[PDB]
Amino acid sequence: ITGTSTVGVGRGVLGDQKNINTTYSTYYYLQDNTRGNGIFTYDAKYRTTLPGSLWADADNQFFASYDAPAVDAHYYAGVTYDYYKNVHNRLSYDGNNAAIRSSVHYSQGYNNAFWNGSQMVYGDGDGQTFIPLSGGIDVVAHELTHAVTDYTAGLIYQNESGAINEAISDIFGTLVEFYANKNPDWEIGEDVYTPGISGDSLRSMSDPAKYGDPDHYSKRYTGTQDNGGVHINSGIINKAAYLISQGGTHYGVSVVGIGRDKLGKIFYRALTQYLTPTSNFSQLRAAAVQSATDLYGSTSQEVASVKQAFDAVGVK
Ligand SMILES: N[C@@H](CCCC[NH3+])C(=O)O
Ligand SMILES: [Ca+2]
Ligand SMILES: [Ca+2]
Ligand SMILES: [Ca+2]
Ligand SMILES: [Ca+2]
Ligand SMILES: [Kr]
Ligand SMILES: [Kr]
Ligand SMILES: [Kr]
Ligand SMILES: [Kr]
Ligand SMILES: [Kr]
Ligand SMILES: [Kr]
Ligand SMILES: [Kr]
Ligand SMILES: [Kr]
Ligand SMILES: [Zn+2]
Repeated sequence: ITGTSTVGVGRGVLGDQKNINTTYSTYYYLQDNTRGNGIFTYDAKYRTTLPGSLWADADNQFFASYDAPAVDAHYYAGVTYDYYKNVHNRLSYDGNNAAIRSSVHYSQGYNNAFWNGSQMVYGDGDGQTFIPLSGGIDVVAHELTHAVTDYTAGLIYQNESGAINEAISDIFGTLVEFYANKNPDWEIGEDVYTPGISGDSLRSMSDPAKYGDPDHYSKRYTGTQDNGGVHINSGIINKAAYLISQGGTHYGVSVVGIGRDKLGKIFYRALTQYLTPTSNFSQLRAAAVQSATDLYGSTSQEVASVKQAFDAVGVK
């Protein structure tokens, strides 16, 4: 909508207060004009017609419980935009500041979130498996990273290329969580998953096996459910990325950690310059090795650690 840029205030899903960029024209809208072509947040009103209505509020205060998922979808899309711009010189998901659109209150008791090819969509959860999923910054950034992948490598969402697609979203979802630096970790979705259970998450990058996901190529799922295991076999790549950053010894193979920033640079370069729609795990290893070589040199510690990490998870 055409209007003047304003700053509202509200509370997110977890009860934290934050300021949000809004737009005023009779109503205050969740329309952030400060980032690219805009960040826009919509109300799906418990239905599945998308995007729904651009979020309108009478007084620029967003403290109602119904407001909370919108506040966080809006705010964390902003954080994610800032991450890609400041850390990777990427302007929104298409690199040309495409508008970022999100819808909240999708369906009823919907225990998921997704990128639908055009926008982000967040369920409210059923209150037992999930609370509203935009409450997790790693979730928001995971979903927006699917948009980045779709505009860059274009990894096909099945089998090994799909597992890489998923892992890329977990990796950068996690790196955005560290960037915002509010109790960050190497777990996925812990802030919105099972409110009645402390200390768990949907997936773990540090130990995928904790939730039954493979941490080695020899343990890969080869069946047909979950598009050939895209959320399952992602654990193999998530573990490799974790090892590259943090180091460790895994099935007897020791990896020297090189830290999160370099992990991010190596994988962002692989994603945008080397991976293709059909890339498999072996081809990811090659892309990561060549990316690290480009950035740090063929005899660098960084290249050695990438190789160690993929060795550790049995890839090549
Ligand atoms: N996002 C993952 C986990 C969601 C679990 C929903 N109960 C998937 O779609 O497989
Ligand atoms: Ca209000
Ligand atoms: Ca956290
Ligand atoms: Ca996390
Ligand atoms: Ca929990
Ligand atoms: Kr703001
Ligand atoms: Kr944007
Ligand atoms: Kr949209
Ligand atoms: Kr982005
Ligand atoms: Kr996620
Ligand atoms: Kr939760
Ligand atoms: Kr497994
Ligand atoms: Kr795999
Ligand atoms: Zn995903």
